Formats: sequence, C-alpha cells, structure tokens
Amino acid sequence: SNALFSVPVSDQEKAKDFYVETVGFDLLADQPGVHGRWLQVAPKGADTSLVLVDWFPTMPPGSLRGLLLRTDDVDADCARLQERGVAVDGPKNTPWGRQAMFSDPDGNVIGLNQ
Amino acid sequence: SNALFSVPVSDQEKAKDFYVETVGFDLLADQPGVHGRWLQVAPKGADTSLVLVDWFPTMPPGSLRGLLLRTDDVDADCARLQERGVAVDGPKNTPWGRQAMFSDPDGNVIGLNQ
Ligand SMILES: [Ca+2]
Repeated sequence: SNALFSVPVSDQEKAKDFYVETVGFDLLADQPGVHGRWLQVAPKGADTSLVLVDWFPTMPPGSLRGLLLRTDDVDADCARLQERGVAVDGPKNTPWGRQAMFSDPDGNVIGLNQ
Repeated sequence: SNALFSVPVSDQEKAKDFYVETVGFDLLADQPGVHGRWLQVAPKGADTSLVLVDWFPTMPPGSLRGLLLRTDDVDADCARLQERGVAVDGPKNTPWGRQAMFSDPDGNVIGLNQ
C-alpha cells in the first residue's frame, strides 16, 4: 500500500547524489513543489517513497530514526553500500527478519529488513 | 511493500487511544520491548505500519511532518475524524484522489491520500 515519508536533509543536491546514485533508489520526481524543491525517490519494486525535504524545522537535518523498508536481499544491499563508502550496521537476525541500518550524509538512519 | 515508520509521542496510552480508536487504525502489537513499550498500528489493509515511540532524542514528541498514507476514502476518514473532535485540514483535490491532514495529540501531522 502506498506510503510517503519526508526525510529531513540539509543539502538537497547532495541528498539526491546519495539516495539516487549511491544507494540506488529510483528518482521519481525533481520539480518545484509548494514548500520547496520536491525531490522524491523510491526503492525499485516498492510502493514506499521518500521525499528529501528541507522545510520542516521540527525535524532537524539527519534526525530521522526508526524507519524500516523491505528488501529482498539485505546482505546484497549491505555489501554494495559498504563497497560504495557507506556506513552499515548489520546485517543482524531478529525474529521478524534480517535487518541492517545505514546512515545518509546528514545522519538520517535508513533501515532495511528482509 | 512493507514499511515501518516511528512516530514520536509522549503519552503512549493516549496515542494508542488516538490511532486505534479515533483514527481507526488496526493494533498490530502492544508489548514491552528493548527500548521501551513497543506499540504498533497500521491502516486497515495496509503494509505500512507506525510504531508509537518515545525513545529517539532526535525526534521529540509531536515533531513529525510530511507523512502521507494511502486511504481508499478520504472523505469518510475526515467525517469520522470530525465526528470525534479532530480538526482536519481538508480534504482537498489532487490529480489522483483527494488528501487531508490532521494532528495527533502531540502535534505530529499525518496525511491521508486517496
Ligand atoms: Ca508500503
């Protein structure tokens, strides 16, 4: 089911480089919006998208925690991320799936769960 | 595709009352956990869930913005919310289904889109 979450970033261009080019989420839109540059990405195969925003000051840049996105191969994702210079915690098993966390340039933590 | 977001609340019992009874989300879990009480809800038929947490310092209670969840009937949701005393911003028209926003007791802003 469709869901959209707003990730607080300090520099939208650097965030685009990270999420689209480094992590490999697909770019869905990069166009003017009501509050600023509307920059929207989503994992391939997913119906959950992230908007990389800078206009919600109650959410300081890099403050996001506690987000998990489904993946079909968390070990593959982690190997690719570490190869590309990204900090990764995990993978680790839980009763609810096999999960890992990584941080974006501002410190937002993105979780992946298989 | 599965996704999980953490919503920062202050009074977890009040938040449970709000998300489960006022808004009408399903209760998926309510049990003691590693970082605190694990309280998890989700819209009916959704694969996106919300965990109502109080343990992320970078996410103060009520600070969350920019979250949008699918609904099949935004007008019905708004009618139920207003019957229960919740102010609703909207609903207002969009290129594919109308949307609406409202605040939880802490001030987190939740969006629904048809
Ligand atoms: Ca989803």
